Amino acid sequence: SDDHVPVDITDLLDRAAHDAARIYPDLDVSLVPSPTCIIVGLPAGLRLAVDNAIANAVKHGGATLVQLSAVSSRAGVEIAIDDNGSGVPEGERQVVFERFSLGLALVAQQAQLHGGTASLENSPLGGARLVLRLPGP
Amino acid sequence: DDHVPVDITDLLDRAAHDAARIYPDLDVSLVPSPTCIIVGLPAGLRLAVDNAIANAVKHGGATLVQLSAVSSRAGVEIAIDDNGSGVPEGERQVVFERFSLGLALVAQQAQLHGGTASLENSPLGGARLVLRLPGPS
Amino acid sequence: DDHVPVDITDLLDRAAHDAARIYPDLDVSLVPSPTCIIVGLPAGLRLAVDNAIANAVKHGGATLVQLSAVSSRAGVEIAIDDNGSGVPEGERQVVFERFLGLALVAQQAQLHGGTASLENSPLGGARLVLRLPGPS
Repeated sequence: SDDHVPVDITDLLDRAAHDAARIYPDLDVSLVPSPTCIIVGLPAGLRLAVDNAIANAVKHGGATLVQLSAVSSRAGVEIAIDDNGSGVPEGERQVVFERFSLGLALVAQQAQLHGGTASLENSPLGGARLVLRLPGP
Repeated sequence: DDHVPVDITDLLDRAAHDAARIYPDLDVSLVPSPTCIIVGLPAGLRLAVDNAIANAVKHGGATLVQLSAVSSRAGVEIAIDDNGSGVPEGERQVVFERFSLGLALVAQQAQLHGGTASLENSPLGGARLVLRLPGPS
Repeated sequence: DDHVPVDITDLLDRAAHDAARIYPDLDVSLVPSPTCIIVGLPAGLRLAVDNAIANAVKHGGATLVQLSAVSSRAGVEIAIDDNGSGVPEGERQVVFERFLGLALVAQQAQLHGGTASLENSPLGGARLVLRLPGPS
C-alpha cells in the first residue's frame, strides 16, 4: 500500500495493446479512445492482469480481435478487455477466476489487491468482456 | 510462493542505472524493450542481473554492457551482453557451476523460476548471458 | 541456507514507514538510494535497523531519523542518522557489546561478515553505519 504509486491506466492499456500486438501475430488489439485516468496501485500487477486477460482471450478463446477500454467515474476506473473469441459461459465464470492459466485467477488476485473486483460479462464483439473495477484514490 | 508480479523490463532499467553508478566509465543500459511482466522473486532476479554485470566488468573487463528483454507467449528471454573477454565455448558449464568468473547465482535464480541460464557469444564481442524464464499466462 | 536475497533498500523503506506509525513526533524516512540486493538474513537485518531507530528515539531523544543505503563493488553501507543527543565517544565501541544498547546490531553485522560502527551525524546525534559485503 505504501508500495502503491501513481498509475496512468490509459497509458498502461495503450502500451499493453502495443506489446500484445508484437506477441500475437493474428491479433488486432487496440485501446479504444478513453479519457486519461490516474489511479494509485501496483503497475506490474495491473499490467499483469491485462496481459493475462489478453493471453486467455487468444490462447483459450481464439480471439483475433481484442479491445481495451477505461471508463472513469467518481468511484474509480472500469477497465474492460473485450474479445471476439468463444467467450466464457455464465456457468463457468467462477472456476475461471479460481483457475490459473481458461484461467483468470491472476486478474482476480490483482483486482483484490487494489480493493476492487473482476467480473465476466458478454462482449458485443462476440466473446468475453472481462471487467476490472478499481476504486479511485 | 513468495513470488509476485515483476516488471522485468523496469528491473533491467534500474539495474543498468544503478550499475552505471557503481562502475565508473562502464557504458551500461537497457536496450529498447517491450514491457514484460512475470511472476517471480524481484530480489533474486535483480541479484542475478547484478551478478552478471559484475562478472562482465570484474572478470571480463567489459566497458560496454547492454541489458535486454524479449517477450513471447513462452515468457521472457533476458540477456546481458558485454564487450569483454567472453567465455570460451568449452568453459560455459564450469563457469555456471562456480560462485563469483562465476555465474552459479544466476543459474540458481533461473532454476527457482523454472527457467534456464546459458552463455552465448555476444554481438558486442564478449559474453551474452541469457536467462530464459516462463511467463505467467 | 538461511541467507537469501534481500532488497536492503526496500527493507529500509518498510522500516521507516512502520517506525513513522509507532513513534509519536518522529520524522523518519529513507533518503533516495539505489536498490541494493545483498544476500542475508531478512528478519535479522530488519531487527538491526529497528533497533538502531529505537535507540535513537528512546535513548537519544531523536525527532528526526534518516535511513540511507550506498552501494559500491564491495557491498552496501547502510546508515541510520539522527538528531538526538548522540553516543559519547568513549561509549561508541562498548555500546555494541550491550543490550545506549546496540548488541543486536553488531550481532547481525557479524552474521553477515560485516561491521557496525558509530560516528557523528550531520543531523546532530549519532550516525550508525552498517557495512555489509555484497554477493558478487
